[PDB]
Amino acid sequence: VVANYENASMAADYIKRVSNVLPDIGIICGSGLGKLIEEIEERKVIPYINIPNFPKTTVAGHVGNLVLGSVGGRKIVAMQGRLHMYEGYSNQEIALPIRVMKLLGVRVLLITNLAGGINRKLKSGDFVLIKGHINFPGLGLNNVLVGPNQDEFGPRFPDLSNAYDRLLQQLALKIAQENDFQDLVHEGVYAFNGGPTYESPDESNMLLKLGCDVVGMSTVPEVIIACHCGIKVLAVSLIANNSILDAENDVSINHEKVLAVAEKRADLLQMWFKEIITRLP
Amino acid sequence: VVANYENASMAADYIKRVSNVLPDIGIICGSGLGKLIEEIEERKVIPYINIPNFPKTTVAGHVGNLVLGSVGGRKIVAMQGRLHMYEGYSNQEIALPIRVMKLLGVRVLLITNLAGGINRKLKSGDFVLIKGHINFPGLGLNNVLVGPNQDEFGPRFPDLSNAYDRLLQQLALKIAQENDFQDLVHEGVYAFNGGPTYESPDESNMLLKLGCDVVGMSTVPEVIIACHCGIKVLAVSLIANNSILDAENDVSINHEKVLAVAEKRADLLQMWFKEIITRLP
Amino acid sequence: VVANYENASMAADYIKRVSNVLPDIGIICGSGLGKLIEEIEERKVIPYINIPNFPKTTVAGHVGNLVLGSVGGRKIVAMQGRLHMYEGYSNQEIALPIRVMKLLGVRVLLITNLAGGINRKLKSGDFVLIKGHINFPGLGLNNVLVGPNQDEFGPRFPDLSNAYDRLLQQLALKIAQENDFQDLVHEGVYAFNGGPTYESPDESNMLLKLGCDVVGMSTVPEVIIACHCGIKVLAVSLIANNSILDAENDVSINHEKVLAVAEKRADLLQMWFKEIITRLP
Repeated sequence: VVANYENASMAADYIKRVSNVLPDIGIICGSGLGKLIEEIEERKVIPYINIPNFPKTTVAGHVGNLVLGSVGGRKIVAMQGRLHMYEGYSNQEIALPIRVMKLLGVRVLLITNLAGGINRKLKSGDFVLIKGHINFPGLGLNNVLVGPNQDEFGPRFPDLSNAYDRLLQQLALKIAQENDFQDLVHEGVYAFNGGPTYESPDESNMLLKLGCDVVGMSTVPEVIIACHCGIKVLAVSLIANNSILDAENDVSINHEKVLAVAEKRADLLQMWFKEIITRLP
Repeated sequence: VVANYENASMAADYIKRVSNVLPDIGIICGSGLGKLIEEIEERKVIPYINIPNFPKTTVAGHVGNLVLGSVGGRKIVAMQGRLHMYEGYSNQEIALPIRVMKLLGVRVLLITNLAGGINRKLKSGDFVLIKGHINFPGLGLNNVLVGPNQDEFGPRFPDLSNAYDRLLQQLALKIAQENDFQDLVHEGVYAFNGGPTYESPDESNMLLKLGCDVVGMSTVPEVIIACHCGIKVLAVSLIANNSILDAENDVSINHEKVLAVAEKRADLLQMWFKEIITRLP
Repeated sequence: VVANYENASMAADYIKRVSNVLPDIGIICGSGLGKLIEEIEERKVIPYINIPNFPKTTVAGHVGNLVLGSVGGRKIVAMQGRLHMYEGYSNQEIALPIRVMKLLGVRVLLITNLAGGINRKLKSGDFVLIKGHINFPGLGLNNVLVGPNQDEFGPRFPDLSNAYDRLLQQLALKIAQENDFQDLVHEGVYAFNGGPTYESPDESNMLLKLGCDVVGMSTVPEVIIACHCGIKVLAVSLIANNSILDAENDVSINHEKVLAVAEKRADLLQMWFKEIITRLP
């Protein structure tokens, strides 16, 4: 199924008929970072399998729902169960849910992920406000926009220089300062490793040379689809480890360690994103 | 349809039957840089849709013709409407028209494109004679030659060290000197960004570190197919902007700005390529 | 055909029924480096075309057999005819034979390849014990593990920090010292160029900047599948040329030159790998 105007329209029509919510904010949350979704008020849960044209997710399994409702007095739509390109989903499957958000009225998209630290200032449990990216898939002919352009959504050749909104980064930092956790908050450049293997020790060393601050396996595809259709983005990485220190000390990384860092920071991140939503212009 | 010997032969047979021209030079022109094609003498226009085994181009639309005739006393074939990999065309679709040129008798291929400047010496409106490349798709398993080798055209493992003919570069520069525009002409290394998003500010900074002079979304696939089958190549980039300066000043780039630079340099480039064709050994 | 537990099991069942050998060591040999396979004792040759679910290899042609038997008193299985990703084989086709090795009982995989030298210490005819890698396909969304995870074989997110076993590297070097050829043996980082074009001169210069010691078109996919399912790996490159020196002197490389270096070192490499097999813990 192509992520075109007609197919996105049919999905949006279904959602409007069952939910009654017209959202202007969308959220996509990293693994272990989804508690805010469970606290959406007056919520409507819409399984992906019930939505016309949504991608089939039964091979990977686990949860896959759109959740609409209110947070901090604002109307939101959340993806509960994220689609990642290392799972084998196509460009069209990743793009369709973001283009549905656009047709529903979304103007701002808030994203979190788990990532490895490259910059030597970064420690496990730190946050990074993403200010730019290095898209290895895109340089290598696997950009999320390879294919015919869908002209109703945006231009053939997008400019990404303002993909990460500067005022949203400033608001996130201001809230951290108000609650005395600004010592955990950095800014940086995100390298997209297609995955699903963690970056090797020698890949980490290369990324240091190339000016990358953090590395992960998500986020950039959704940012590009959002920027193409005019949705503003804030993206925040939670640092699971420093891959450069681990390489120098011969220390390993695993998904269990990543999820334990997520559990340690989950409540703080939930409160931070609730306040960002409340305060958005 | 595979870009094999039998399929290329059937296309070549059709073209010979309708055009009567046996070309020894081929041309592929960048967007806004195609006026020379309209001035081919005693011309025969052959739509792609009429040629056996040529790729289907109706989803993208717009023009798609082969044009044969004479320029400066030499017999040429031009592609009018270029196939780009960011549109979703396969390796086989890109390769077939170049292999048809080979079977028609083409010995030299002349190429122009629009590109972004990385080297700090480069300004909008400058030209770059390409002397080498960094092929991010090829390093990343998206080389145009991935697939079975077509042995009638060339070897399993080509060497690209002489892909950009040195004497053709020297002739192009000599003509610029004769007409007092050599101050616009540089040489450099071309980075292939698969596209269709412009290189991000942080990607531009990375390319500076890695020794790239210019960046664009075309040219390298055709160069590789030509080199594989023994066709000599001259490739020239027209610089639309300096991406490093734009990153330092927070200035944007768009396709409209690119096309306006093309219009400013179109007549000079047309005259330059007509004289190169006339003077080729 | 997916490289899943049921499909690998059916292939393993066939092999057990015809061969009677339960191997604990697997070998994959580079082009021109396969003489050791012909000297396996009490050998059973099983063509790929006869094994349920093995990939079809008739388009490329040439040899394709599994060979089981004894070397130096140990039970081994060899791939005779290697599957390379530049030929167009999918992730699933590359992975299935390694996962069959796992189900047959393989605990150690020994690999050789031909490569180009980047580090200035490396000369034609030298050997490099691989200690890490830079996987350009994997960074660019063409990792061999892209797709659903096969949970019976390994985790969704593997760590590659110990993919190249340190004690196997030490044993290989010790044997070289015992036979007075340690002056030919180096260690280094392997860059995976998807291929099939040799790295361009400007690509070689980039790899020097990024800390790569050698470059080739194989090995990394098999290493990743082996590491995912818990098989230890030793990987050795034979250096065909120094690509940096060749770029500085404008000297070409071709497959004929590569095969002549292979012939010069074939007997030494055969004897070295026979002794490694004999001495493995």
